[PDB]
Amino acid sequence: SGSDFLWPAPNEEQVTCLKMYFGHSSFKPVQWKVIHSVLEERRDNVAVMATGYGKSLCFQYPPVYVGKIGLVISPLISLMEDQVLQLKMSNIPACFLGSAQSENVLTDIKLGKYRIVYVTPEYCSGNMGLLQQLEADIGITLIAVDEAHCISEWGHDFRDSFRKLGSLKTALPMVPIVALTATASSSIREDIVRCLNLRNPQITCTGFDRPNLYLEVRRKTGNILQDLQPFLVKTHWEFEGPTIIYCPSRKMTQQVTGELRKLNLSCGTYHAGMSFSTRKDIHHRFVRDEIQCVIATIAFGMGINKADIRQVIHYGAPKDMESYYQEIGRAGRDGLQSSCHVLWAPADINLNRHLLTEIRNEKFRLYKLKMMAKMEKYLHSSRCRRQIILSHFEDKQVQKASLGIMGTEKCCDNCRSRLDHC
Ligand SMILES: *CCS(=O)(=O)Nc1ccc2[nH]c(=O)n(CCC(=O)N[C@H]3CCN(C(=O)Cc4ccc(C)cc4F)C[C@H]3C(=O)N[C@H](CC3CCCCC3)C(=O)NC)c2c1
Ligand SMILES: [Zn+2]
Repeated sequence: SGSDFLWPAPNEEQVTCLKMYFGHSSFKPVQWKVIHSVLEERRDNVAVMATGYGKSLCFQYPPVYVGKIGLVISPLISLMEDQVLQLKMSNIPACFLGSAQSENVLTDIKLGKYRIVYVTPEYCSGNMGLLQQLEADIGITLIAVDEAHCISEWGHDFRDSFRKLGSLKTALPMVPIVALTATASSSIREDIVRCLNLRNPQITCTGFDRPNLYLEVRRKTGNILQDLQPFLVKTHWEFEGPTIIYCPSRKMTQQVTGELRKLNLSCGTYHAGMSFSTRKDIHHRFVRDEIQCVIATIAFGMGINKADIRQVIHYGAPKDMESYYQEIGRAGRDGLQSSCHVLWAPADINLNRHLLTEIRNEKFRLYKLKMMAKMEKYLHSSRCRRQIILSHFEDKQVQKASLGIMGTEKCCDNCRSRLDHC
């Protein structure tokens, strides 16, 4: 909560604002990433949130914190009016601006008395000069475009009223745009970036429970082949399916690869010491199944994009929950059943607090120590693995919306253990 597991850390005024105006004790990680990128980098965002829950804070918090104006563009009239009501209940001045609004409300908006102004895309397109005046006189913290996938002619819910939003960025090039959508289509996402003319946006995709990922944590034996043989099938050996093994160091990547090659397994390594071309080559041979297993040290699994990854193994404790989340999310993109196993020991590199002693920035040292503790608590836990992840990353509505995976044999090792004999 507060500033605990977030870097850069929210400052005390930011936490106070969150408590006082939104009634929350913590930012979720994606919410902080959006908010911070807006406040400090003035950066465009595309935020895909699978359920739609949790997006409001991303565009409401920044203008409230800095005391300026946020514009929210949406076609969902009744929901916008609802949100205006809720804001005013929290002492946040907000209004829904349209043609029928009085010149006194318009003057109040020009005077900066409203933190959050909701408009339809049609009104917005008809009143660009007003928006520019608000930017010149007060400063627009961000423009939020909800239902942003509606700008795409390739999607099923295109609205003509969204086309003209392409001019926001040319009329207001310094104002960040936060485009929000629930649609998990990569091409719709690219279309949003293109049609809104966003500039190097931060792109985030969150809000999933990933029902086809089975989660398990096992202790290491200390013998690499003894540890990995359960993931192999014999008669010669091979992996059960395409596999990524994440290792915390290049030395361990080389050790693991050497051991697996003793069994003539088709492997490739993948780390930052390689040329961009060499890593592309390994990625391509993995995609076409010339290699069955990639052993990698690259953070987040960046660049390992393959539809049918059936197994992810973390060989050693992961670095922290954010890297773990990104790295196992690489699995099972085709929707078929996959498994994500961590093999760990308390002596693992990513749990060695002595490696943090020399950090000079006190706030960063605390962040790294908190992230180690949180990772270790996950690995040692008896609780549902998926519930731990969703509680850390998602707000409570997302967790409650999850249906049909948690508590079943397909969810995780701890859920399985609570169904079997205990
Ligand atoms: C959502 C985009 S999409 O168009 O639907 N396509 C998609 C689907 C699946 C993917 N797997 C991937 O590796 N990638 C590429 C990178 C991502 O977009 N990663 C996303 C989605 C996958 N993911 C998870 O499933 C994590 C996960 C694991 C276990 C459970 C129980 C739930 C769960 F969600 C990871 C996720 C991701 O890494 N998100 C990044 C942003 C967050 C990082 C952590 C801190 C908060 C922000 C991100 O968007 N990075 C670019 C896809 C693509
Ligand atoms: Zn579970």
